[PDB]
Amino acid sequence: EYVNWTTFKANGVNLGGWLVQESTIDSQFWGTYSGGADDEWGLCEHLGSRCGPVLEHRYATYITERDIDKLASVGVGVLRIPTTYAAWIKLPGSQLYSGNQTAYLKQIADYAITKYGMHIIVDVHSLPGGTNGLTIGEASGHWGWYYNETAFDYSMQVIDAVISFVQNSGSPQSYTIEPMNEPTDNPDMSVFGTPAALSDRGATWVLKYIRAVIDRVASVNPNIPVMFQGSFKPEQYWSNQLPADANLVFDVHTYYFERNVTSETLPARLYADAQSKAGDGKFPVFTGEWAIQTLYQNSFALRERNVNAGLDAMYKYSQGSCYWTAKFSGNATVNGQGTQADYWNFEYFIDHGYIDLTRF
Ligand SMILES: *[C@@H]1O[C@H](CO)[C@@H](O)[C@H](O)[C@H]1NC(C)=O
Ligand SMILES: *[C@@H]1O[C@H](CO)[C@@H](O)[C@H](O)[C@H]1NC(C)=O
Ligand SMILES: *[C@@H]1O[C@H](CO)[C@@H](O)[C@H](O)[C@H]1NC(C)=O
Ligand SMILES: *[C@@H]1O[C@H](CO)[C@@H](O)[C@H](O)[C@H]1NC(C)=O
Ligand SMILES: *[C@@H]1O[C@H](CO)[C@@H](O)[C@H](O)[C@H]1NC(C)=O
Repeated sequence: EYVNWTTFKANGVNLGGWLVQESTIDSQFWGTYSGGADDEWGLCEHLGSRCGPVLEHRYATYITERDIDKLASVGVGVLRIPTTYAAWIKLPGSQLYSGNQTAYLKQIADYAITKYGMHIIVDVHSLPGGTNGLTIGEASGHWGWYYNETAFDYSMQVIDAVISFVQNSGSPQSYTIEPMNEPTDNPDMSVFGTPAALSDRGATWVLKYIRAVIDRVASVNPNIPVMFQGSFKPEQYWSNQLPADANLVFDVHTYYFERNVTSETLPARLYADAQSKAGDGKFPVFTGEWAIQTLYQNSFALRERNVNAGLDAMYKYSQGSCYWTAKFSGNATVNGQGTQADYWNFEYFIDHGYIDLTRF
């Protein structure tokens, strides 16, 4: 059956650091191969002709079917899989690597679908020209996507390629298409993650894009849902700019590592945030990214209580959540106990008995 996000709910993880590279998720990989760069773009340019071979090895090893087995053993029902635009098109001028990403995407997705019945969110994290000035949007310092007709044309070709992948998957009812991630045009980094990170001028271009995508997907298969990561606005900001019959679910992201909160007081914040992001009911809401690290006083002991309290909150007020991220080994210190790898690594929660998603 095709998924209807006004009734469907699921709990799962992101597969971060696998087909999109980021410095924080694997400290050992980034130290060895980045050459000092802070984005995937610069890591790849630094490696030159060796970029492909290195990344192809990572695609084959960082996430495998054994990792999927471990996720299923606790009842994970949804995988959010970030990809770069370079997995889908070969953009002239780009320093991101265009290789066999979709071959690994299919092997892993087919397995999670066939063996365990999981749903797959295919996330196009970056778009040609850059959507947010950050590595995840294309490259550090790139905001060239906005108002750029050439970049717009290439972006729709990206979506055409995702549509075909879903249509020829053998199970198109298993996929949700997410055509962008965290678009922002505000250069002040202290306002990232907040509504002011996207101007109204930039929002008109985002709306142009998301309506073009809604129409293009529906023209091929009106049953494939579209997931709109509407930057850091509330769903109510977008809901009256879109026809009610769009097959549309909103993806909101909720983090706490730069907010004045402690591990002790985190559950109150998790419940408040899920309540305020529940939306107006014209379209449903999914919490596609979250994590339990707080800015202050991080506590090993409270990890089990806090991750389970987040799962509770996002399932009660919304359609569920995907943790960031499945596997994480970055060793940056945090305030209080430990490093980020003690709080962003979903595998540790599974391995130490914190997770039983069948209780929902
Ligand atoms: C999803 O369910 C809602 C509520 O019944 C309905 O209005 C909507 O048309 C359904 N989606 C599709 C694609 O039929
Ligand atoms: C973090 O991990 C990297 C990779 O193993 C290592 O080179 C570095 O020394 C570590 N940093 C700290 C502060 O432990
Ligand atoms: C990518 O996949 C194709 C199709 O199997 C294969 O022929 C090619 O050698 C692969 N390239 C790399 C770099 O693995
Ligand atoms: C427009 O987008 C293209 C495609 O990525 C990019 O190469 C170019 O630099 C962009 N132009 C501007 C002015 O940002
Ligand atoms: C964070 O909050 C605590 C109490 O909630 C307050 O004492 C502290 O000053 C705040 N931090 C900053 C930087 O204002």
